[PDB]
Amino acid sequence: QFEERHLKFLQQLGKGNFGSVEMCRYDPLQDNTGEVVAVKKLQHSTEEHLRDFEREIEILKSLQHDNIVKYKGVCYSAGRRNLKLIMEYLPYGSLRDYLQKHKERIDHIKLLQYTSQICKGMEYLGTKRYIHRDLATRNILVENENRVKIGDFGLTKVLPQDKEYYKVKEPGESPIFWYAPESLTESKFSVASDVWSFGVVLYELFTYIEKSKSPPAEFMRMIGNDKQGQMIVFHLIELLKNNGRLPRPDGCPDEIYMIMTECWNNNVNQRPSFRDLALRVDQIRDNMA
Ligand SMILES: N#CC[C@H](C1CCCC1)n1cc(-c2nc(Nc3ccc(C4CCNCC4)cc3)nc3[nH]ccc23)cn1
Repeated sequence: QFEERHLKFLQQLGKGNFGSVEMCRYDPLQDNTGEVVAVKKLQHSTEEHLRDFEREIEILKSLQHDNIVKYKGVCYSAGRRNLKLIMEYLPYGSLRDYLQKHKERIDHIKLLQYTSQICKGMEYLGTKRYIHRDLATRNILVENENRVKIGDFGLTKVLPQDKEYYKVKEPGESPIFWYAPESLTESKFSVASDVWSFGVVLYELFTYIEKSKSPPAEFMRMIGNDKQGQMIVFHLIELLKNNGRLPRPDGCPDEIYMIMTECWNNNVNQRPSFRDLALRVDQIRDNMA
């Protein structure tokens, strides 16, 4: 519905592994009346990458929720190459950088607001039987001081109807420090692995993205910085299956840390649901207020 002719490049907004996102201005009248949108593009167009990008586009088109980034349209050439996804432009960027540059104005009540918003978005994803597979603060965008949104779905898969997990291993490497143990060992991805990752997101939020306190830093100072290559993953595996966990972040109440640890249960069936998480987080936020 968008013609590439009229898309005017302004700057680059974010760079991931198979594509990137540009701030551009859709201005068909050529008078700077058009609106500023975000455009996700591909860095290499294989047909594997093209088919997965199309599946992701149709996934995002099927979503509507106040904590999901808004699909706007598609744009292409010549042909059916150069595929580009148009989305609403969120002007405060990723939650990672926003929180790392405003750490002195975001108290625990606002972090709990963000947390409950993420949980509502994730539950909405689950009702459609989608597995996000990449829940992290770098993948959360900020609409304003009171609203955040899940903003990338490049790894999201739909569950088959007879099973509740999804087995997939991608080429290249993976954000293994957000991954549940069953996703490192058997490549199984489900709602419960998304709950593990959300526990990690909670940890991130309450570290305020301190650089020494990142999950990679903490995990590889727990296993030793001498490990390299595949062995890293291996050691991580055993560390997690001996109940080694990320430490409680500085200033984080024990109620929150216990939510985190309950989402890091090794038994994949003893993890909380996103609705139970939203309930507990809302009750804590109400006790603080
Ligand atoms: N999730 C997610 C990650 C995703 C990556 C791209 C490919 C995969 C990972 N990624 C999505 C956006 C993005 N950013 C905005 N706003 C916005 C963004 C950045 C700034 C910076 C602030 C400081 N100064 C320089 C600009 C300001 C405003 N809006 C958006 N809509 C849809 C996406 C999107 C950016 N990276």
